Amino acid sequence: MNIFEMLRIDEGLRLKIYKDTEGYYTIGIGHLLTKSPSLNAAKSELDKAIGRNCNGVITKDEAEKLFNQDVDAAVRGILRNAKLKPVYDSLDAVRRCAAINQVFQMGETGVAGFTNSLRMLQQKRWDEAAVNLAKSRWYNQTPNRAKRVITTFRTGTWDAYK
Ligand SMILES: [Cl-]
Ligand SMILES: [Cl-]
Repeated sequence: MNIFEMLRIDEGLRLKIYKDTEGYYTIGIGHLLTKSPSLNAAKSELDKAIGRNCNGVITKDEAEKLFNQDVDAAVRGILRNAKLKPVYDSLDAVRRCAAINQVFQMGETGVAGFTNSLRMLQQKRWDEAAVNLAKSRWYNQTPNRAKRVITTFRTGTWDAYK
């Protein structure tokens, strides 16, 4: 298992514009296009990202290409955050995949206000972090996914991904 396979499992793959669980236009492998409710802004954004007139549809390759850049951006985002970097660098490789997944899903922003859990993960208080993390809108809105990421942080293994 690796980050791509884990996220490809959590986000799925769709080649036609779609609305995510928050109702926002997305495409590919969880690639958020825009928060606006105008399908047209969404398509403009898509064309701009891909580099061609897509008409709301892309290829697998284009999808994978956007996914590559998004994983990259997520990690770089972590590395550049002063509150995140130190935590991330303290974790083992499996758990680092769990950190990337959260940031890919919620942004550097979302994740940066999990201060208490961050502290707990840094101190390697797994079970404690796990209970804390569940006390969140993230877990209540997308519990099956949140459960899988939380178990990954708690155990350091890929068992939730079986
Ligand atoms: Cl792009
Ligand atoms: Cl879910």
